[PDB]
Amino acid sequence: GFKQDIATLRGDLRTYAQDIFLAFLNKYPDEKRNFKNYVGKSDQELKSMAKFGDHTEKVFNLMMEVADRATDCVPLASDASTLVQMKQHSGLTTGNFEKLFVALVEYMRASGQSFDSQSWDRFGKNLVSALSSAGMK
Ligand code: HEM
Repeated sequence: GFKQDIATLRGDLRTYAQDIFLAFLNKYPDEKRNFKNYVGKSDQELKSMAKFGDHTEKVFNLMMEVADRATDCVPLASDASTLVQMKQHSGLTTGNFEKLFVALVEYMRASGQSFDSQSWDRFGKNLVSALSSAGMK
């Protein structure tokens, strides 16, 4: 289930983080605007850069922490507060996060692994809920 999916993702964090990030950017190329150092590069070019892996790994690790602390796929308000206060997400609306988890679920379902895609859907929705309640437009 959801908790084993955290263990599975964390088992190959750097790998999963990139392939999911790429799935997200390729599904929503309009989101790539937010990542100006990644514009104009293919999936392989990005993977070959050390900063791409470094950054995705950092993000995805925090995403797993938030998931691991979530109750029944409901993230802590104080974990949602952090993501809203982040000086990097300054812009960004709950739309962006919503889009992400669509790509995340779609990835898991296409993966072939026994991900509990439903729980990650439910987690993405409950986070998008917590983000607004934490002051995200
Ligand atoms: C759980 C979901 C998310 C987590 C945990 C998360 C986490 C983080 C973290 C930790 C950073 C800091 C990067 C660094 O210092 O290297 C960051 C930066 C950033 N995040 Fe997120 N993020 C999430 C969702 C999103 C979404 C949906 C977007 C929008 C598409 C986004 C866009 C960014 C951007 C633009 C930065 C700036 C990083 C940079 O330019 O170096 N994030 N994120």
